[PDB]
Amino acid sequence: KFPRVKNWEVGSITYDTLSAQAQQDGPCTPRRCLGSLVFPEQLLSQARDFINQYYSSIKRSGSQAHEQRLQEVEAEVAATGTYQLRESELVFGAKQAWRNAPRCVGRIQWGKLQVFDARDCRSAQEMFTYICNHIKYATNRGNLRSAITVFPQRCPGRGDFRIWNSQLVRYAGYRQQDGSVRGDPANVEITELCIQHGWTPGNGRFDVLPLLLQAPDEPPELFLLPPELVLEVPLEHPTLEWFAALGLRWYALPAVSNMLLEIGGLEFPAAPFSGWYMSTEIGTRNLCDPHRYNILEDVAVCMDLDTRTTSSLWKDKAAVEINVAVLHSYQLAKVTIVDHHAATASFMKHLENEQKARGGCPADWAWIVPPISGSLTPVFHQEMVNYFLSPAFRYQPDPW
Amino acid sequence: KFPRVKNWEVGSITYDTLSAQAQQDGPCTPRRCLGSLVFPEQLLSQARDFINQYYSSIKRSGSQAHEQRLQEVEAEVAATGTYQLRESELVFGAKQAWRNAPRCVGRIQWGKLQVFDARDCRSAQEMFTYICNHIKYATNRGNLRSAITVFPQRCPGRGDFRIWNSQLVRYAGYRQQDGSVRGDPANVEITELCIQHGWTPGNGRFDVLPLLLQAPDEPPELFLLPPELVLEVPLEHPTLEWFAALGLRWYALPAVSNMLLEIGGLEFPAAPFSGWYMSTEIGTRNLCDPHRYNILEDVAVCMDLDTRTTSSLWKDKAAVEINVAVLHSYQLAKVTIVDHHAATASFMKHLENEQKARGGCPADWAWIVPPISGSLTPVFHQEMVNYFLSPAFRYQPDPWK
Ligand code: HEM
Ligand code: HEM
Ligand SMILES: O=c1[nH]c2cc(Cl)ccc2o1
Ligand SMILES: O=c1[nH]c2cc(Cl)ccc2o1
Ligand SMILES: [Zn+2]
Repeated sequence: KFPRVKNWEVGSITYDTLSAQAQQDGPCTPRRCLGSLVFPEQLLSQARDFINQYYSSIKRSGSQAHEQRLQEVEAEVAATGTYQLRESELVFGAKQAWRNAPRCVGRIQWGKLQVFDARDCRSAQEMFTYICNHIKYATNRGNLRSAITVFPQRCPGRGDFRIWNSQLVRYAGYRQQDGSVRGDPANVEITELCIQHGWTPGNGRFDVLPLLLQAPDEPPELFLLPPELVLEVPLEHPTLEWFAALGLRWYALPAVSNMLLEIGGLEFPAAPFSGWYMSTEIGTRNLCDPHRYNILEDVAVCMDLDTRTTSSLWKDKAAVEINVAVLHSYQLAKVTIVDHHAATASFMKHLENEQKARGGCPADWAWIVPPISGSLTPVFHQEMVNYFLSPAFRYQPDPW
Repeated sequence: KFPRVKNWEVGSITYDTLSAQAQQDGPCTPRRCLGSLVFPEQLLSQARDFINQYYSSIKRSGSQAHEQRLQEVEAEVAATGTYQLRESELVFGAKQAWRNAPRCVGRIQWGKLQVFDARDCRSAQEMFTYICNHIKYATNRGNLRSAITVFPQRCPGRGDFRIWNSQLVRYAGYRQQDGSVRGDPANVEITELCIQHGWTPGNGRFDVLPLLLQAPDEPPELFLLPPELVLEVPLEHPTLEWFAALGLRWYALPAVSNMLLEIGGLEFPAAPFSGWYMSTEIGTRNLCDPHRYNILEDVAVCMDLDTRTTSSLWKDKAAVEINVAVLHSYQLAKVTIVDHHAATASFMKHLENEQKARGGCPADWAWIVPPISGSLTPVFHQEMVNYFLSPAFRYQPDPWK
């Protein structure tokens, strides 16, 4: 009945009683595990549950106000086929959507999320204004603050609001003529689209891409992000003087803008959220991934390492220094940053907090474990249970 | 219908059609994934399936010989409740078991495995002779060779054969009087059990544990492995001259001996197998895990690193150097070893070969990806499907419980 979860490092044991209530169903079956894979009555049933979650959170479950709310939403659905949330409910939902994200190692700060109600957004122009205000509040001159901006929900009888970009700030990727790619190869598709929509492209490796904001039943409009608002950090190493001369850099604000927020059967196709970076995400993944910037060999060559064979561990050595550079650079530039050790350690605390709160915590082991030095972090030795709880952040198909 | 598996580095795509033939159920349900957790009529069915696999492997499927074999096993089971495997079947079975091990990144070598038939073993003393011969063959003076020794199967009318030790070679763990442990903390239980059974221990950090072998319905007997049979490697660093002075070492032969072998419904509780080490297992797991030798901090301090803050990545630096020392030490000592980069690269080839052969390959992502530099290896960016295929190696409860 209750999955036994053990920590092998310490030997501590707990039981996940929260998974037995997973609203949705995962891809795994008793026949095979696919955990490593990246990817009106029904509405009323999801709505009732959410409202119940809300009233339970303010210790008012079963009250008259609780019953009224349940009845009021059931009435809106019968009359309009859908319903609207109250400000306090959206705030509550958005927070839970983060708390329930299984692949996020930074959930310890879930409760201090700042939600911005942008359900009154009239068009692409206003949408752009909202995104700019979000970036300003979030960046905060380098002292990053977690936040999310919720745009008008999906509704029958019109299209939805959508931010074509995968993140508010992304570097362009130009298909160089010879097969190669200058800039970020992961952004090749979105870059070519920005160009198709009348954008004058650049020729650099770190060109900040414009935003392709789509309004309901309207073609995507192009908007350029004011340079003074997109904070960036020049990369340098504390002892490798030549590093700075590599011209590497990275933006300060990580902000996913292509995921769908779901709250009580309601879907918000546009709701950009952001926090702060964990060193590995930049130094190891974005900079060292073979299908990304792939700078590992270049740096190793500059470190004068024996790259003639794998046994020397030049890749491991190079990656470490690259990560050191990112941490050193971000701290020097007074920009919020967190190393994988501190991050994973805080997540272990989040697990303890959650076990006492709900009796479990949905977590995807594969994503919680950092890309480098896995077994060196406390989460590696921690067994985890993965399941889908609502509210939640979901992946959605590209608008094109 | 069939699970779509994708590689995010290259962009390639395949569909696991073999998972549909998974013989047994795992712990995951559509409600929640548990892949991160470490842990008569049916007999005939499993046996028939195995015989079909064997005859299909030698291109004799549906032949008189095949049909006769199936009849034999049915007759034997109906008469005794079990059956005798033919020599060639045991060989084929053991190989498949390795082939089907989801948590093994070294399966590219599944076909090259020496098999010792010890089904004639009648005592612990004899069980010891078999083991020593295995170690000698497998060790091969440094040029390690994959091998397995299959002891008498589980049957009605008597107890099972067991090897209480989790590996043929492991270091003792002595609980000091201050909460600390001298030696391998992971071996405190097995160490104490050997002592309780009459063995007077040493007091070092690297004491090879005596073998606790058990014959059917008999108490375990102590057996000391001859030092000349246990090949060890002294650890040193190519540049860090002070590393050698740490007096650290490790054995050459990794040999699991607490697992059960399952072939066509038959269970072999004692079937020790071995291969060779992948550097990270020793450098990262055995020496750096906080619950093992935990030398990470001492090494960092010796490296004169700044252990004050975590942002300096002192842990990461020390781990890399400890791994380099293991690779350097084994290469110098002429003892077979492979780094995580070469091992993972070879496993990517295994996936391809298996995609052509059986149309898929069960793999536990969490175990395949090395304990360090995960994203730097080719397997990290590869989707995998985990499931149970027989023949297979299975975990089993400790004989003293
Ligand atoms: C406090 C700073 C935060 C840190 C350090 C952090 C870190 C991470 C990391 C490391 C991942 C995995 C990314 C990858 O390897 O691809 C992730 C995923 C995720 N995080 Fe957080 N996060 C933070 C804040 C937030 C906030 C404010 C939200 C939402 C309100 C959030 C929502 C998510 C979601 C939905 C995912 C899945 C994204 C995906 O798989 O594409 N995170 N986060
Ligand atoms: C040829 C050299 C070999 C290498 C480098 C290799 C490497 C590995 C590694 C790294 C693990 C995971 C250990 C851990 O993380 O705790 C593993 C597990 C395993 N290997 Fe291989 N292996 C080899 C040979 C073999 C052979 C010869 C067999 C069987 C005939 C085998 C059967 C298995 C099984 C069943 C497991 C799972 C063990 C467990 O769950 O505790 N391996 N191997
Ligand atoms: O390292 C990080 N921090 C992050 C914050 C968000 Cl919202 C998403 C991904 C992240 O990866
Ligand atoms: O690194 C390794 N090599 C191994 C060989 C066997 Cl048989 C088991 C575990 C191993 O871990
Ligand atoms: Zn699963």
